[PDB]
Amino acid sequence: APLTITNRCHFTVWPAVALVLAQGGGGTELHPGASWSLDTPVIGSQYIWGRTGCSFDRAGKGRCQTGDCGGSSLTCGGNPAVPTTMAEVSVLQGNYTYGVTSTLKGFNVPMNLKCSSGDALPCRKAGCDVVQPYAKSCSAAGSRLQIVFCP
Ligand code: NA
Repeated sequence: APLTITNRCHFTVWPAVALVLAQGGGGTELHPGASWSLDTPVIGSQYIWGRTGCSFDRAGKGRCQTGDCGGSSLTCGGNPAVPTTMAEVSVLQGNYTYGVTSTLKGFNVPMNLKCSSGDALPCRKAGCDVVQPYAKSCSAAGSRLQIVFCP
């Protein structure tokens, strides 16, 4: 509420959110079963992807096994390492559109993008998007976006 990223894999994933035109981004560590509640901007679009096999020290430098974006400092920008599953979310004041690919940058983690007002958009193996825009629209006053890993 309003954006939620959930990890349904049996392994830890490291979600990363970066806006399309910005040098860097943010994220968290998600243990199996854990979710990340996020607040959404009035405007703009964001890339959302998961990273696996991240090992960091107390500072901490380190790299992720898949979907690594400049290590700890999530600067790329918007270009994590192949392979990685790429989810895109655009926002208008209130309205959401959500799209995903597993062809452009490969496939690492299966995804499911869904809205409480919209229809489900699955991406469970590589090649889920036949052609872009592989996206659905969501349009409510109090709607709720969900990204699931390993749905
Ligand atoms: Na990080």
